[PDB]
Amino acid sequence: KLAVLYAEHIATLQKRTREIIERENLDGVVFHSGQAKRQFLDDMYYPFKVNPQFKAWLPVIDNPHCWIVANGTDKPKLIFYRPVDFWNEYWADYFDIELLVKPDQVEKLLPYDKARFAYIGEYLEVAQALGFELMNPEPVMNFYHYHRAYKTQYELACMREANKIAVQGHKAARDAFFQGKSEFEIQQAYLLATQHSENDTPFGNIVALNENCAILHYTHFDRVAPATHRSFLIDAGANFNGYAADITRTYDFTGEGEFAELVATMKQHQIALCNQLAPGKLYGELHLDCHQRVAQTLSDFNIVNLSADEIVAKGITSTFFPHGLGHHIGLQVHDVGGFMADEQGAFLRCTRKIEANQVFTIEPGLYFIDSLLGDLAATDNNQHINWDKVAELKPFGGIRIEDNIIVHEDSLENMTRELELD
Amino acid sequence: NKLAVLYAEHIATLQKRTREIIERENLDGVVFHSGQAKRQFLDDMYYPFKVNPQFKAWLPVIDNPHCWIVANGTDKPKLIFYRPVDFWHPNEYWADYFDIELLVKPDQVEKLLPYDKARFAYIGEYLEVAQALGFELMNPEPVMNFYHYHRAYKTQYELACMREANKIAVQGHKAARDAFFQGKSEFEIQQAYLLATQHSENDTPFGNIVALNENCAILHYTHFDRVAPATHRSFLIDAGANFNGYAADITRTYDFTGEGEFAELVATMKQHQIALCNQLAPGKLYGELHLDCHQRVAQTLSDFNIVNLSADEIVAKGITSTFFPHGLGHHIGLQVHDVGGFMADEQGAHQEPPRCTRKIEANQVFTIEPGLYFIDSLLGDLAATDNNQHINWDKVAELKPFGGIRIEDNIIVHEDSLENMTRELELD
Ligand SMILES: CC(C)NP(=O)(O)NC(C)C
Ligand SMILES: CC(C)NP(=O)(O)NC(C)C
Ligand SMILES: [Ba+2]
Ligand SMILES: [Ba+2]
Ligand SMILES: [Ba+2]
Ligand SMILES: [Mn+2]
Ligand SMILES: [Mn+2]
Ligand SMILES: [Mn+2]
Ligand SMILES: [Mn+2]
Ligand SMILES: [Mn+2]
Ligand SMILES: [Mn+2]
Ligand SMILES: [Mn+2]
Repeated sequence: KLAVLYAEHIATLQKRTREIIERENLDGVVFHSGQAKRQFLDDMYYPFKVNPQFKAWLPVIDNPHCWIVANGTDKPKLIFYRPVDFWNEYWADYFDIELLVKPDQVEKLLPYDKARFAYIGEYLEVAQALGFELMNPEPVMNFYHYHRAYKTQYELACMREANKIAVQGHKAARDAFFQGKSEFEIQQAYLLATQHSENDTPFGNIVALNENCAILHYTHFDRVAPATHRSFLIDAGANFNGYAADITRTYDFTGEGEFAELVATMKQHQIALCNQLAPGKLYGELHLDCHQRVAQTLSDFNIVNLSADEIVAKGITSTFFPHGLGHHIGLQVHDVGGFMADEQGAFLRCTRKIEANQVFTIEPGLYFIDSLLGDLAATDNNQHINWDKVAELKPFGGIRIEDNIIVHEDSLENMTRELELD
Repeated sequence: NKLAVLYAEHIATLQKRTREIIERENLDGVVFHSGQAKRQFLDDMYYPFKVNPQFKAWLPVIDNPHCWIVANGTDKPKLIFYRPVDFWHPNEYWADYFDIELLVKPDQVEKLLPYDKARFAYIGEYLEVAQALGFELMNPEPVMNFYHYHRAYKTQYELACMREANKIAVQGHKAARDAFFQGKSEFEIQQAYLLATQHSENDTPFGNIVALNENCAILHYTHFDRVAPATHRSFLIDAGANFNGYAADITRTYDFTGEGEFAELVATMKQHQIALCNQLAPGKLYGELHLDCHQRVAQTLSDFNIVNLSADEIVAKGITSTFFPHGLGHHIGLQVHDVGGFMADEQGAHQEPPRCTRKIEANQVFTIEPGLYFIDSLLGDLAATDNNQHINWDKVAELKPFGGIRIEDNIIVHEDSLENMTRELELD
């Protein structure tokens, strides 16, 4: 039951609010869910995306014009938008709820003296019209983002659920790929098994076949299946109550050959890497180990004619693994706080020290990218590359294997692999 | 006939329109900004991109931010085409109608624009960006009004594009209707539709309305139930399709068993709808058809004995608006609810109502969407007035579980004939 954990979640957020509003001499904090954005010269709207700082309090992620007023001592106030034009859950009990019928009528529900209420939201003009003066003050943002990195038990439960949903999608997509479906059909299967509409996914799914696996930010879906099937890379997640999953699997169509061997080797490394998560360990250290294991893979597979250490030393591994090893995840897919050393807020996304109750992705990759390979060929590192072998693996695109892992004090919970996603 | 051939005449037409408006407004030229990607608050995700309708009026490029068209109508239009270069990430028929220049980063655009921007109209959303570039004429009304007025007269290219949008949507509607009769859920029916049209959700020109039972009475229903209802009674689906920036906008209503009072109601509305389609004609005000719809809705109410009055009495007492609360339809094209539908002249003067009021002409494209609904709120208001006595509330109660009815086609008006794109593609 989520309701039991949720009670503790509110209590934690109230505690956090109490601390920062005392420290920064405020009366309260006002969290603005957001608004509907209208398309230029049109009467159509973009899909609504809630303020992360709003939904941090409660699973209301599809409602604009909502407001939260909290001071950490009284019950948080919730202004809940609810129009009446002809066109009650467990969390409700924890707020004093006021219903709003028209957004411009919010002004009589907010504090008369807004001088010392920090407005937390996107809409600065609306805030100033209402009478707010302090908007998104850095000390306050920094403080919340720092503590967003420690997930309450409520949040962990939500994140286990989002993972479980995503893992059903990933399996359906995997099966669809082995049946030789198009990227577009694979995506439909993924949406169907997760019961997600496209604007429900926490990010735009990456569903790639063959050469497209090397396109790191690939977003399209081919409606036409490839003449031959070689490789498949799916990076997709899911939402539960505002919390995200973010999972990548890569597959060889045949299960035999050098690329299939490459994939399984990357998988052992990625599991090894996961298991190095531990309290009191700088995340950056794992990112260094990943370049080393990637160096060793390139050497072992005779993609590069050097020892693993020499590949690292000559700066060759960045050509094949050009992004960070991972990141915090939670309410945002690339979650906040991943750079902060303290509450004050003093390439690689996470450098912060690992601790209990933090949640991570571990996503080593190995790609054969056109422009990066062209750069290397121009350097003195030309002599060392096995160009014949790059040509061989090129048609398969690349590889990424990505899990979501919760760190505990004396254990790790790899959510994705504990769900038996191979 | 083929799109490539028709497009040549489309460009020539846009050039001619540009020449007249810049000459009249004393401009040097017009600049269409496709738009930009919008970042989510405190995040590094983006909203889905939506192109400036005035930009895609020129060419079928709808997924590309940071593009600019510089037109004056005499020289070939200059296209500034965004094409970034990084490891993370133009040869079709329309390309050689533009003087094209590639832009590898958005902040490098100042170079490619006119050095003196004083008499160039900026047509776009990003006012402050455009000001910083030096533009000072932001979306000038005389120019907006003028382009939006002529948007009502589709070129042959645009007509062909809209026939393809309609073709694709009709596929979706057939898959959806089949899915309905198999007792599927709203969410599974929407999936069938997206499959048949090969559209991602953000490709549809609007958010699909896929409603079962009482949900059919929620005009702006947007959710997709994951759970099939225990009893299937009714289905209403309002859904379109994009082709090259042009929209289709189709609605069908179905009864599950195809027998009974609600099923006969659908059949009756269908016949009214078809009769209203054939009322489109050059010279007629679209208002004249809107009033006929109300007459016909009043006639349905009278015949089915939902209201105990003659059709004419029902209209006089203003009762039909309880059951048909919206407009008969609207222009359609680049925008779903297309521009120019209220304008009486190029100066943007308002044709007064008795949405769309403008005098109908050849080459314009309309929706026709009569509907009849049983809406709690509106029936509640009806129960408060001195028209209480005239309503059969028992029959209303029996029909309420079916939600409502809408039937919507996209029709082209020709000088001598009408072209119902939707019924031509065999969607009954
Ligand atoms: C959310 C996902 C699609 N992006 P990522 O954080 O897994 N970055 C990858 C491209 C390395
Ligand atoms: C475009 C669609 C979603 N709505 P509509 O203009 O076809 N009809 C109205 C009455 C809902
Ligand atoms: Ba070997
Ligand atoms: Ba070997
Ligand atoms: Ba060593
Ligand atoms: Mn105080
Ligand atoms: Mn005070
Ligand atoms: Mn990912
Ligand atoms: Mn990730
Ligand atoms: Mn001609
Ligand atoms: Mn419609
Ligand atoms: Mn319509």
